[PDB]
Amino acid sequence: AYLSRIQRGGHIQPFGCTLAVADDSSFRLLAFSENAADLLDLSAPPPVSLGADARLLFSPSSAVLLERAFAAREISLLNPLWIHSRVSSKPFYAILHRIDVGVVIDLEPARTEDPALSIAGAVQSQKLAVRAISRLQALPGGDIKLLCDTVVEHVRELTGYDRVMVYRFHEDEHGEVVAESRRDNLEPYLGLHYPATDIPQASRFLFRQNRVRMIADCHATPVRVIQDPGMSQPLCLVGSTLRAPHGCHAQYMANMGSIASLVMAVIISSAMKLWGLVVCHHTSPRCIPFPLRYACEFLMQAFGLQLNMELQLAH
Ligand SMILES: *[C@H](C)[C@H]1/C(=C/c2[nH]c(/C=C3N=C(/C=C4\NC(=O)C(C=C)=C4C)C(C)=C\3CCC(=O)O)c(CCC(=O)O)c2C)NC(=O)[C@@H]1C
Repeated sequence: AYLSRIQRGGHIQPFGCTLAVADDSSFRLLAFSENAADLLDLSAPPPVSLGADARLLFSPSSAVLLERAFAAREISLLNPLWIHSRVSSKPFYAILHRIDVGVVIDLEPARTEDPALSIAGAVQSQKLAVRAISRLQALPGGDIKLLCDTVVEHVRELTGYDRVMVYRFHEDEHGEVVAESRRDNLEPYLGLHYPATDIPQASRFLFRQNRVRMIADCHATPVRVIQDPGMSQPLCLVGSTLRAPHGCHAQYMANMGSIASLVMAVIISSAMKLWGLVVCHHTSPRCIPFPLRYACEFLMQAFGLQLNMELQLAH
């Protein structure tokens, strides 16, 4: 059951919306989350319709960015786009990736400043991460616990999550919280052990390709994807920033009091291995912007390399 449900579960989180777009320069809509028109401020077919031109959802200037982005040799290099809904001029980060049927566009509301205040957030993010990487590189060697303690302190500073932990997989695949930074009125999870089966093999496997996963609100009602009747299976959402969590895990989050989460792979060699996760929790809803998630992502690559070095060294 799990892998196909996670890969093609037909649902996204309601803080954003998702389009699937033809990859042939027509920009025809192949699919859209049912909330797309509402989130785009779009109350003779409606602009959010199967086969309609996705470019006509956005300002004319936005459309020109989508064309370059789709035409580029490597789509991820322009992520995220800064674009505007046609009618309302509502701004979004657009994150684009390719799948079997076309291009998936994840649309995350940006919180409206001027573009220079917008640039300052993104700038400070990328530099906050290089700073955290160099603070890790400044650490004396042969001390993994100190490396882990430092990562959680920086990640908490960056993200503002109530709780940030390093979760290490033991050989038998059960996990242990081996480092923790949290606001001091929260019960610590540091030193707690959790069964292997809390994180199915499918979830652990997917973290190799999908290194960063954010859930805004475990209680939010997952949003259905409307798709072309010609598509023979549910849209591949495995790479979506907005993919809705499996119902079991949504309930696990609510039982744990983690209303919001940010979870990130710790990758090493062995032959690349998932050694652990950096797990972030919030006791209320939270969805930090993409550029800050991108920052953590390259911090976690950096963390992974230093960690692997310190390992393959006892080895
Ligand atoms: C449901 C019957 C079973 C189940 C399924 C399940 N679990 C996940 C994913 C995760 N589980 C996590 C567990 C923890 N989070 C913590 O903070 C701690 C401990 C302090 C644990 C042990 C984590 C992390 C994940 C990753 C989630 C993420 O944010 O990506 C999934 C996959 C959900 C998805 O949609 O990707 C599933 C199906 N969990 C259970 O407890 C029961 C047995």
